[PDB]
Amino acid sequence: HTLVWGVWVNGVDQGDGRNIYIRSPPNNNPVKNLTSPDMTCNVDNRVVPKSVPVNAGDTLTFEWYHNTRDDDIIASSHHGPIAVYIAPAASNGQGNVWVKLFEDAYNVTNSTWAVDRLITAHGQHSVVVPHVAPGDYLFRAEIIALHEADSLYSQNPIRGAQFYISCAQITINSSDDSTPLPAGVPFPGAYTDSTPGIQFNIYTTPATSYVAPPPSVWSGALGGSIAQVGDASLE
Ligand SMILES: *[C@@H]1O[C@H](CO)[C@@H](O)[C@H](O)[C@H]1NC(C)=O
Ligand SMILES: [Cu+2]
Repeated sequence: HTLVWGVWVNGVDQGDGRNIYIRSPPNNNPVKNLTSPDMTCNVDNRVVPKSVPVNAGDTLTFEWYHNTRDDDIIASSHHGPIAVYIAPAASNGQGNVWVKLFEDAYNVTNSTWAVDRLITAHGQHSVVVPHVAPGDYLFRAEIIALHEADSLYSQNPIRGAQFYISCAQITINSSDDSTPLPAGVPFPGAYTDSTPGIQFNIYTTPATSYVAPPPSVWSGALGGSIAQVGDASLE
C-alpha cells in the first residue's frame, strides 16, 4: 500500500502533485489483474490539469508514501522490484508506447530488494530525463510487491503479485533529441501469467534467482537511483 505524493526536479520539490500532475487513484490499494485497463495508470486514469516542466539531463525524483508524507512509505513485507517507464502523452498510455527507463530488483551486495531501499530513501527514487523530443510525456512508476506472488491472481484472486502504479504528467522543454523515443510495450499486455517475475516465491526461492519482468531498459536511458534527494521535513 503505497502512493506517489509528488516529484522533485534537480533536488527541488515541485509540491503536492496529487490530482494535480499525478493521475492519482482514490486510495493506495494494489492493482492485481494483469489484463485490466487499470494496469496503465491505475484506477482513475484521466488528464489532470498540470504538467511538471523538465529539461533533458535533469534528475526527476518520485516520492512515495503510505498514509501521510514521509511515513513508513510501504510495508516491509512488500519486497519487490521498481521500474519506471515513459510514453508520449498523446497516446494516453494506449498502444505499444511504454519504454523502460529504469529497473532495480535485488541488489546482491547489500542483500536488499528495491522496495527495502525505497523505504530507507524516504520514498524517493529518480531517473535522469532522456534526450527525447520536447513535448508532453507520461512517466509511469511501478512497484511490484511479491509477498503473495506464489499464486497467480487469475487462478486465485485473493493472492497474486501486487502492482502500485503511478503516472505523472511531465513536459520536456529543452532537449537536443539525440535519442528519439522508440516504440515500446503496452500496459495492459506486457505482463502475462507466464512472464518471468510475475509468479515467484520469495520465501523459499533465493532472491538471486529473481528475474524482473521484461522489457529490458532502453539503451537511451541515462540512469537513476533509489536514494533520498531532499528532506520533506524542510521543503
Ligand atoms: C480482469 O480484467 C478484465 C478486463 O477488464 C476482465 O475481463 C476480467 O474479468 C478480470 N479478471 C478477474 C479475475 O476479475
Ligand atoms: Cu500493501
